Amino acid sequence: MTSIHFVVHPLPGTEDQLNDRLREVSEKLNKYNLNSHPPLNVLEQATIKQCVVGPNHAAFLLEDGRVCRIGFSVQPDRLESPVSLGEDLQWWPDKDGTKFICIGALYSELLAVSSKGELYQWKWSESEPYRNAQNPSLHHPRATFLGLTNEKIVLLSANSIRATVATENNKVATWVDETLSSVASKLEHTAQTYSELQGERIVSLHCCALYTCAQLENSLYWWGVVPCFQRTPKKLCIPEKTEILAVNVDSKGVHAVLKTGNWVRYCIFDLATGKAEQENNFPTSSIAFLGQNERNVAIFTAGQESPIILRDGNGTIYPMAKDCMGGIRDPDWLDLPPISSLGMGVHSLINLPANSTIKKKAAVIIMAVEKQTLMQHILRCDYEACRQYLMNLEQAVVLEQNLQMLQTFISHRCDGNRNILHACVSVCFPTSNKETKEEVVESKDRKANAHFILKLLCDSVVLQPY
Repeated sequence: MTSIHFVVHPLPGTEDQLNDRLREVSEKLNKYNLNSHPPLNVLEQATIKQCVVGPNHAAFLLEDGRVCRIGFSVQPDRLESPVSLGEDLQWWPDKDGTKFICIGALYSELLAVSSKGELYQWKWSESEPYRNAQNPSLHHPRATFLGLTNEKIVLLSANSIRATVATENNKVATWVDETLSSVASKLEHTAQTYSELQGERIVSLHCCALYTCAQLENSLYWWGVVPCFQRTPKKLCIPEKTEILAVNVDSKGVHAVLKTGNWVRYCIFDLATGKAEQENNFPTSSIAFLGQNERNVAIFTAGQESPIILRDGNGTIYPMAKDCMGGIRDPDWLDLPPISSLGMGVHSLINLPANSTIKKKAAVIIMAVEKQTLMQHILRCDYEACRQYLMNLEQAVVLEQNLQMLQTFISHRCDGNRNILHACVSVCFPTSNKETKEEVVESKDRKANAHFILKLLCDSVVLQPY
């Protein structure tokens, strides 16, 4: 099971401010252990594939094919939880019984792609998605113009202003928000398979207001207005025999994570030279960043002007900050379970009084945080809860039941690739010389309980083989 948490951050801001938002959040999971609000409790047992923010609504795609959306409000308590939701959640008016494969967003409307490859339009102000009474498979009024009424869509990327798709037939197509229709005549293009993209499949798409990049099986290509029209896809100067782990875009250019044999480096690419304008090594081990499943690597970003969230091969938020040379600071750990999926979006704050210290913009971030129940008891120093869990896991071993639950717990990680015993040890750390001079859980009991927990874990027949 997972839990959904909401985070808000003014823009522009800083990486360590953001890390402190995550830190602030990370406290609550181990101090309050509060019950989740009803409106989204239905999603705790659900599996979430993708999460997104439109200008006034969140929306979620489930692995079971269902989609839903919900309007949101920022709490004045941090216009100064920072977020409050309505109790009315809207499930997709699926009168066809057709499941969805991915979703995306534009300023006027939600976007969705069905498993049939059909394109759906649903304006945020509408109670139902668009349907053509004269064409039951046409769920987007401009799909005819794009040729997409006869082309199965298989990938989408869309952020406020621009939307780009790949068809199963490798044809690219691109459209823009309705308010841009007066300039769209020079920005949009129908379903076309560019010769520069022939020879590789589009593996993912990275859209923004000015341009889109396509990530292909062994190369990167991009087109649109430069960060002035790159009219046809342009190849980037990718080094040979290298594997590309993830990619994303902003007004600054392209950001991507490159492997090279056992090495990993973080890279900013410039579309003018087509080469990397900066590379940095990480201060940690590279293998630690690659984790247990490399495919988990990502680079979530808010959009334009954005904060960044790297993710490791286990699902950790990697706690980046620049150093004062412009390299990478050591990882200022955050003590978090892995994030199964994460939504981001940019929100206007013109709703504020004009005197405000918080700026006219913030990011809204939506986190499907995973529930590591026994890891939380260790971190909470709840000695009795840890003991009870071990007693139940002991019964589980004797009864030969929920054995996968035990293996899953043993395989749990939080950030920095710390297993349970690293978590115990970190908890046992001293915090002041006043404590040694003198020599929610109180600090005195915190150390005592942590040491008793460490001893208990070292003693338990549950853990002995591990």
